[PDB]
Amino acid sequence: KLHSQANLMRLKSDLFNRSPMYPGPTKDDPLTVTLGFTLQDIVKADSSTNEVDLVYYEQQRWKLNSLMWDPNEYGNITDFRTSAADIWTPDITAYSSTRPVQVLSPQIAVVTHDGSVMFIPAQRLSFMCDPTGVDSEEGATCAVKFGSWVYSGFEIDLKTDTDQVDLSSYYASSKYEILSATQTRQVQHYSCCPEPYIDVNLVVKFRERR
Amino acid sequence: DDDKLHSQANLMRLKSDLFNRSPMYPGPTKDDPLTVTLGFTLQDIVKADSSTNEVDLVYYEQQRWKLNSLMWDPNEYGNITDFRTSAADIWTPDITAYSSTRPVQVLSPQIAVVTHDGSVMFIPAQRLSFMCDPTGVDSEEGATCAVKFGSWVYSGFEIDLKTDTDQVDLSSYYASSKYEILSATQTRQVQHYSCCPEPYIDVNLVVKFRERR
Amino acid sequence: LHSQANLMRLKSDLFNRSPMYPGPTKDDPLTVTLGFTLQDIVKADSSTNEVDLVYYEQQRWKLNSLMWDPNEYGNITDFRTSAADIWTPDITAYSSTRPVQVLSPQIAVVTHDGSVMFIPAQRLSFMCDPTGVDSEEGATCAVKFGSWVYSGFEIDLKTDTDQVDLSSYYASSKYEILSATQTRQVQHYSCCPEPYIDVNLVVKFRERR
Amino acid sequence: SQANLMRLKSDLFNRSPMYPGPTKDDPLTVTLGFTLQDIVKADSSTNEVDLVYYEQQRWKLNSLMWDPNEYGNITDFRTSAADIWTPDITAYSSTRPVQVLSPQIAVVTHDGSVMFIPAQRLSFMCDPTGVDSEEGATCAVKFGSWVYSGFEIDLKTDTDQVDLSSYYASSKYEILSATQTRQVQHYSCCPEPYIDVNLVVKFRERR
Amino acid sequence: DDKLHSQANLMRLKSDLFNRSPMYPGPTKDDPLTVTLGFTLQDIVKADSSTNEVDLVYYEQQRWKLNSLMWDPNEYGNITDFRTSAADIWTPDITAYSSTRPVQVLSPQIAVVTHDGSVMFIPAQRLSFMCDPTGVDSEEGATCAVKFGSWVYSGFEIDLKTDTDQVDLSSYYASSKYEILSATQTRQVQHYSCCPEPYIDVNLVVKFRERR
Ligand SMILES: C=CC1=C[C@@H]2[C@@H]3O[C@]4(C[C@H]5CCC[C@@]6(CC[C@@]7(O[C@@H](CC[C@@]7(C)O)C/C(C)=C/CCC7=NC[C@H](C)[C@@H](C)C[C@@]72CC1)O6)O5)C[C@@H](C)[C@@H](O)[C@H]3O4
Ligand SMILES: C=CC1=C[C@@H]2[C@@H]3O[C@]4(C[C@H]5CCC[C@@]6(CC[C@@]7(O[C@@H](CC[C@@]7(C)O)C/C(C)=C/CCC7=NC[C@H](C)[C@@H](C)C[C@@]72CC1)O6)O5)C[C@@H](C)[C@@H](O)[C@H]3O4
Ligand SMILES: C=CC1=C[C@@H]2[C@@H]3O[C@]4(C[C@H]5CCC[C@@]6(CC[C@@]7(O[C@@H](CC[C@@]7(C)O)C/C(C)=C/CCC7=NC[C@H](C)[C@@H](C)C[C@@]72CC1)O6)O5)C[C@@H](C)[C@@H](O)[C@H]3O4
Ligand SMILES: C=CC1=C[C@@H]2[C@@H]3O[C@]4(C[C@H]5CCC[C@@]6(CC[C@@]7(O[C@@H](CC[C@@]7(C)O)C/C(C)=C/CCC7=NC[C@H](C)[C@@H](C)C[C@@]72CC1)O6)O5)C[C@@H](C)[C@@H](O)[C@H]3O4
Ligand SMILES: C=CC1=C[C@@H]2[C@@H]3O[C@]4(C[C@H]5CCC[C@@]6(CC[C@@]7(O[C@@H](CC[C@@]7(C)O)C/C(C)=C/CCC7=NC[C@H](C)[C@@H](C)C[C@@]72CC1)O6)O5)C[C@@H](C)[C@@H](O)[C@H]3O4
Ligand SMILES: [Cl-]
Ligand SMILES: [Cl-]
Ligand SMILES: [Cl-]
Ligand SMILES: [Cl-]
Repeated sequence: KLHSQANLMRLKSDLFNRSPMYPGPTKDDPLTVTLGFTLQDIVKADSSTNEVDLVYYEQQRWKLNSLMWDPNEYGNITDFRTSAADIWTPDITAYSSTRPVQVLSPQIAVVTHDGSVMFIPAQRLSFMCDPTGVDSEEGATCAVKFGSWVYSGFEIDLKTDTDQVDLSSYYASSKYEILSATQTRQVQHYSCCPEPYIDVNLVVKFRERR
Repeated sequence: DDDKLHSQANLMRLKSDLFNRSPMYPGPTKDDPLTVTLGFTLQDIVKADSSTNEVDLVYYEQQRWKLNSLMWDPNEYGNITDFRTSAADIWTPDITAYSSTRPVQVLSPQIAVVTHDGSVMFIPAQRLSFMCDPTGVDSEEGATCAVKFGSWVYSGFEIDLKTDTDQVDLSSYYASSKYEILSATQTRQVQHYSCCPEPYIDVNLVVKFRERR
Repeated sequence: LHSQANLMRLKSDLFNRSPMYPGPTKDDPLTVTLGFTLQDIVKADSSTNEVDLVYYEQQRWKLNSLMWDPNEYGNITDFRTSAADIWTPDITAYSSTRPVQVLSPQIAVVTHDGSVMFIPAQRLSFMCDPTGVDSEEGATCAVKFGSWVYSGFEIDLKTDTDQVDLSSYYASSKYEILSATQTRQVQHYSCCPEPYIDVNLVVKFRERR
Repeated sequence: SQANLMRLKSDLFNRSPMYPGPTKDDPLTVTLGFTLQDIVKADSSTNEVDLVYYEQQRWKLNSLMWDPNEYGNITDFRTSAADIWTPDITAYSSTRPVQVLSPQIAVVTHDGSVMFIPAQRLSFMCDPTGVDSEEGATCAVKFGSWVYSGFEIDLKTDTDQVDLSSYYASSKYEILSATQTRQVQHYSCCPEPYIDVNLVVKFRERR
Repeated sequence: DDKLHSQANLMRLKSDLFNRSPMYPGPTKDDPLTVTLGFTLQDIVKADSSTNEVDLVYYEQQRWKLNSLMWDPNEYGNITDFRTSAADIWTPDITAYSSTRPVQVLSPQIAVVTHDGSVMFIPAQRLSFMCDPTGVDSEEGATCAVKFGSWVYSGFEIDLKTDTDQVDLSSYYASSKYEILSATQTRQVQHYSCCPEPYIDVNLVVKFRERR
């Protein structure tokens, strides 16, 4: 037990203190970031301001060579945990939020020996959404885009594993029931510039539960 | 006066020895799992909002664990058997409500108690908004709501989450609350995910309550 | 320039050259004296049974490690320090419903006898049923204050008086105060022989006419 | 010019010991004035009123003096308010923490004078009864040091007229008058005077 | 091999600019700084006629250039730009002059630095400011204005400019409660009777009404 602890501390020291740390992606060395949503609750829909409040888990995954190790050199440790503040994390942002996002989970990432990092902040988000039709069978439809704030598609290649939002943990007694929820990778161009810009469009269709 | 300076010097030396001169706990591993014992003392149901299905609780969340790296012999430190430390200066478990709707608001100073056997006691008072349908709260049968607590990033092979009792402590519940408590339980649950052989642990806090009359 | 240099030297001597107070122990208990000056009952919410008070919380304690001879420091008898740079007691409301909001600069007064005076102005929401507030008899509410992590053998919590100071109470508040008391209470827990101390603030109030 | 500015700041902040605050032997004059921008809200259910104002604070320190000839003719600079001593001037009857609206930056001039002007939103205790009438409502709030007497911080004003020249013309509330009056008080315990500036605002619903 | 090399060069560059060099201490009269400012208005969220406050969501584009942030890409593996936390560089103290609550930041506080020493910083923000929404429920709509400028620097220290006087409405939320009739951003030069120096602000004027 002392041995496994000593190995973990040595590993973390080797990656965080003895090695220079990831400065972020470049055009020459682009980073793939995979993004997916698990929608937990539509808490509130405000038709006086056209803001809707969601609670979701935002799953982020990327992989770095600088975070790789051989478990045989570190007492068979295959993974560890680190504060999200102590590693580089992608600047993925909602583009149409109306209040700062509120974080609901401890800011801790999972690092595996292949260099892959898994970071899953639970969040409450207020975003721009007209809930007209929410009190009808057809329901309301709203959308919000997520993407890097400062990196193009040539620097952060943003991807999804599926276009289906995970609804398996959606709160069964929410005020709003979900008719559908999709997450679609979109490529966008700006007329100034040849590089592509990537976002993931979260489209949610919902109505008042009855 | 002389003894008093001595006891102070010993406390400072102890804290220095544990926090500055020793490497500090990096968290649990599969080879070295940590038992964390969890219990709730429910103080008040402040608010039940049927327009959003959120309920607000005030409770004390008792957390206890034990580390070898925090052990000392009181005889080597002027018979000091315990001390206090800021929660920011030690490792603490990442226990989280799984269905909160707003960041938890902390109501107490973030200070932990460390004893010479290496056991740590940390008891944040908290206000929590969580997902809850209060339908039936204005009836005799009352409303029932539930919220799970557990580690965000550690399985049952890394943090073994336990309770001392399945009864929520109601002995400090606010007697003039808007809501009276019919029952409150805290149940350790073990769960498996089909991807993975390891067990995942949570503590399910189930509260049954109604408007006071 | 002489008086400034002496103040800086004094603060350097107490804060930088000396090891600082690690907190009280069973062998070296600390007396903390507590008193309230109630300024306003801002709000009483009968839909949630929360009441909001604005008060000044007077805290006083004394440390040997903060003593000095004024003759060795140009006749300086007192100074000011940020509350973050000294130890302060962890006195807490036991039945608050929101984090306390601080209204005053977090500065303490240190006198040459080693006594420290710290008086945060605060807004507090706490658990309170305001039923009867719209009547002659009024509503009664209570909230306890005490250390979060220290027993009576470590922090001996005291009051100078059991009367809450109402001499600054806001004369055009929505609520008038019928009475306000602050009572030291001693409590035992069945696990443990040590006493636990709190100060119970009891306020009786009604809607003004 | 940039090298000289950096050298000056280094000389004042890093190479010199910094101002520990005023003493009885070395009292500090702090001059205070208000520019009232808006009465945002008047809440008669809680008797709280919300103001937006600029709070002008000025003082002078020998330890912040320099000769511009020794620093490439630099006569002034800017510094974060966190990197210098600032006075603990406080509203005595606020009901919520003050919200700061401007960057916390002070202006330091070569004579050692410091100018610090935080824009603030303040909720304070105020009965707005009469606000819906011609006579209007009257409210008051005192400002002063929290921990220094008049023998340590000598609090002054330049004028007793609140500056209303930037008052928001389409506010919900119009200002009938606004004054800022230095008051001296004695407490029976103590011989030292205690100073505050009483901000009295008379206002009514527009128009 | 190249990938390790490009990473090493980025780290060396950042170390050279942030650790081995002193920070820009801010502008002076002898060395004034041009700051270019522009707005992209995303939403009028709320108009409160009981307090005369309006809430906007916008992106505030800020650009300036510093010699101390220049480098030759040939000396750093052809790196032409990088990203940095806004806390690690000097940023201009541009402020709304008639806000009623602290601005709420909606984007990560990261700036873009290019090898010519130019810095681009674009905080997304929610702002409450003083605004009478009377006429918002009519065809002519309501008109409100808010000035932006340096809090502590004159026109001889920060020369505040715009690239256009048209607010960018191309991302305005199509299902907002309020539709925008017009939105302009006008550089103004102000003289104060105390002082010969000019004071510069950018006046954001928005005309809007309830969507029908
Ligand atoms: C819903 C609309 C949005 C609009 C913004 C968008 O961004 C800008 C300028 C941007 C467009 C794309 C090309 C360019 C040119 C250089 C560069 O500068 C930005 C970062 C990346 C970089 C260095 O390549 C600089 C930067 C920090 C951008 C932050 C804002 C955005 N970031 C993500 C992504 C990069 C944009 C596409 C979309 C955008 C957020 C959503 O990108 O500039 C500015 C704002 C005001 C809007 O009008 C648009 O136009
Ligand atoms: C109410 C539903 C909840 C669902 C989440 C749950 O967690 C995930 C993936 C997770 C399931 C269990 C197996 C696995 C595989 C590796 C690992 O990764 C997470 C940390 C622990 C580790 C290393 O063993 C990585 C991590 C940071 C998990 C955060 C989320 C959760 N954490 C606590 C606990 C670990 C889960 C059971 C429950 C869960 C919070 C409540 O766990 O992955 C993701 C989210 C989106 C949900 O769909 C589920 O599925
Ligand atoms: C209105 C009811 C309240 C109940 C709490 C109370 O505290 C606990 C356990 C506590 C009772 C007294 C004996 C003991 C044993 C060791 C010790 O542990 C606490 C700190 C002091 C120490 C080391 O002596 C550990 C600690 C950090 C206590 C924080 C909580 C409280 N602190 C102040 C004071 C110390 C208690 C009396 C009262 C209490 C806040 C008010 O105290 O344990 C836990 C909570 C959940 C409640 O059920 C009770 O019981
Ligand atoms: C509207 C009523 C207010 C009442 C307070 C006032 O302050 C106290 C005690 C105070 C009265 C004046 C004399 C004395 C004696 C020593 C000293 O202690 C304070 C700081 C200055 C010092 C060292 O000279 C210690 C300190 C930190 C005081 C903070 C509170 C105030 N500060 C500013 C100014 C100093 C006071 C006049 C007014 C007061 C804020 C407004 O001042 O003590 C306590 C509180 C509870 C009230 O009842 C009164 O009485
Ligand atoms: C909508 C009205 C506003 C009014 C303010 C304005 O500023 C003051 C004094 C100011 C006017 C211009 C000349 C002068 C003289 C020296 C100097 O002092 C300020 C910083 C710049 C400096 C050193 O040149 C000192 C400082 C920190 C100013 C902060 C306030 C403002 N700053 C930006 C800009 C500098 C002003 C024009 C406008 C102003 C914010 C908007 O500027 O003083 C004070 C306040 C109370 C108002 O009455 C006016 O008058
Ligand atoms: Cl990293
Ligand atoms: Cl630890
Ligand atoms: Cl101390
Ligand atoms: Cl810089």
